[PDB]
Amino acid sequence: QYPIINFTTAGATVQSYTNFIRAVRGRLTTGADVRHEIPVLPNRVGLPINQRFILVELSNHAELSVTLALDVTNAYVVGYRAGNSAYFFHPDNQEDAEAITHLFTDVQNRYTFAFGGNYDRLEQLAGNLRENIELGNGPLEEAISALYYYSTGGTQLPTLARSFIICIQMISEAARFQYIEGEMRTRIRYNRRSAPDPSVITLENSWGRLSTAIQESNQGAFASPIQLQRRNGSKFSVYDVSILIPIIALMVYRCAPPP
Repeated sequence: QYPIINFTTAGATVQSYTNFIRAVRGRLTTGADVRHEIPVLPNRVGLPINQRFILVELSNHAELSVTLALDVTNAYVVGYRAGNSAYFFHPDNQEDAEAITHLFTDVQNRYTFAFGGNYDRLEQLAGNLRENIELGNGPLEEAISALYYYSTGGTQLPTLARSFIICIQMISEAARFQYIEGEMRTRIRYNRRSAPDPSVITLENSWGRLSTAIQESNQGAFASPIQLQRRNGSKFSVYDVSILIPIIALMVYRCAPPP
């Protein structure tokens, strides 16, 4: 009963990717929570299990499909299904462990990885940092194949980890940040793969802090500035929500909105 959004790398265009990310955002957020023009994801607290997840079905030119499961509270990729097998990252707590039992319930083989799904752990396993992992339609095409072939032993663990890193940034991070979506649109428009620059990396790393700063702000004004980086690595100071309206598409729930 969880909603499914389809995307294929096969003949992907700027428009088809834009449609996809728009659809993902639409299934992640209700209209219930919008602050300083920026939507907030559902609060985890009291969220019914039947509303907890969305499914992203990825297809490629190789005629292979995988289904990613995303947690609506944070857009986090919690696991995936390929054919007869499902794989889940090590859950943070008992609540999350119970929650994932509601996913891919008719799958023949269920596995939980002994490792968590955060970038730190995935980069360790991949043997490469995000700054050195190329993104684009080509990488995503290849990532879908790598995820598909894992269960049969065709995909090594570093390649699997790399492939998760690709999927997470091109789907979850693009959903969170219009800026990151824009960066992916550009890669697709010119069919040119490239690793994410410091502006992308620092946004990814700052999503929680940015969400909290916006939600705890005084009429939009931050108590403490947040430092980001430009494409060339130079520092950019954020003092206010206003500058982030074109940049951030969705926030994680951090506090209640003030009256």
